[PDB]
Amino acid sequence: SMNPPPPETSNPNKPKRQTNQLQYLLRVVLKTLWKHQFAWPFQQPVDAVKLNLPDYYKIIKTPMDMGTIKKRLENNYYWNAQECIQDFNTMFTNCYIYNKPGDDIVLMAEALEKLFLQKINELPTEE
Ligand SMILES: CCn1cnc2c1c(=O)[nH]c(=O)n2Cc1ccc(CNS(=O)(=O)c2ccc3c(c2)CCCC(=O)N3)cc1
Repeated sequence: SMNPPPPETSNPNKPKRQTNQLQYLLRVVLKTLWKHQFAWPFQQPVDAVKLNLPDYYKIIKTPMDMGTIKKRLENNYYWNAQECIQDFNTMFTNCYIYNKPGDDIVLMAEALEKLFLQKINELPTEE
């Protein structure tokens, strides 16, 4: 019935950083996924109410979406690339867990994940 509050994108008690890797994650990785024709279901938190996705937040207790990731990067929320990569992987995994294998939304996530891995293969060394 109700949706939970979306994930935080900034916190005044969590230290903030910019790194060249995090800049690549925003400017190259996130933007490359975001343009994809299959990105739109992943661009905002799941509205379980409007999507009619039964039990979404009964099953998924660590929701994540690319809009949240984008805003985290914009706000210097991540300390390191591993934290950001983990959020992408949580987003994909949530899709694989909630939906049935082979579902069209799963095909979309798999296409985005393949592309994500292409792009992170080229993550620069830290400056
Ligand atoms: C990712 C969060 N999220 C947002 N909407 C979500 C979810 C979720 O987890 N589960 C869901 O069923 N939902 C609803 C939902 C949202 C969207 C869709 C997919 N609609 S489509 O793009 O026109 C489409 C149609 C045919 C098709 C594909 C994609 C896959 C590739 C080509 C292919 O062979 N078949 C199907 C279900």
